[PDB]
Amino acid sequence: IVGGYTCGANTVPYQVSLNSGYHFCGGSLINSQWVVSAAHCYKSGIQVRLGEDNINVVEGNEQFISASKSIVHPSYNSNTLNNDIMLIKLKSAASLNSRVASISLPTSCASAGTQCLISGWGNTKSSGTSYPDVLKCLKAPILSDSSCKSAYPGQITSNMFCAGYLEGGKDSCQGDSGGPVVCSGKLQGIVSWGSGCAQKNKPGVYTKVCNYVSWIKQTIASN
Ligand SMILES: NC(=[NH2+])c1ccsc1
Ligand SMILES: [Ca+2]
Repeated sequence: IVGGYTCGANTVPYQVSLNSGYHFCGGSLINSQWVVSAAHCYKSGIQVRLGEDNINVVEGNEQFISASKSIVHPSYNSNTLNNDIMLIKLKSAASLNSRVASISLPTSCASAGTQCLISGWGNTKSSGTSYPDVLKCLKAPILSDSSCKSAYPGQITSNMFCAGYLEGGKDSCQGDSGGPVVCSGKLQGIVSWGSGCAQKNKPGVYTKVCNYVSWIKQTIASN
């Protein structure tokens, strides 16, 4: 997260870290058995880390649970990042508490201008590299589809939306992928891609979760 702030320990209790020897992506807990992330975060051997604040220090509220299965969206296109969503099942159910909590799925899509909370452990610099140990947060509005498509001509599908600031300076970034965009208490986005980070006229691009609710519900009910 570039241009954000330190969230505070466990203030984003649905935020998970995906670990394969190291943190590599975020995700969102949607019930005690299932996490939503980005398809481009897929790999085998994922451990889900819940209740994290400092990802380099055991602080006492963590749960570390191996994935038993991953399901990449059937229409995921790795070239274009269309349908950049996957589901991860936990080998054992998480123990839900105030610091490890699920986030509700949308009952409809969110409007342009709605303010959202974006979070993760990704790079905090727009030029150069600095990774935080603690979770970072950014408040950012959903942008109009025209401003999104103008920024990324030929690259935006109806399964993507933009959020952030056209002036630059505030954005998600590498290492935040797969993590949440929460608006009005619902998981409306997944950190997906962008051009650099926090660059002018290049806002972040997010998977449009509201298009996937039926797929999510049916997939988790059958797996
Ligand atoms: N600029 C962004 N929002 C971004 C997200 C993942 S990699 C870059
Ligand atoms: Ca920790």
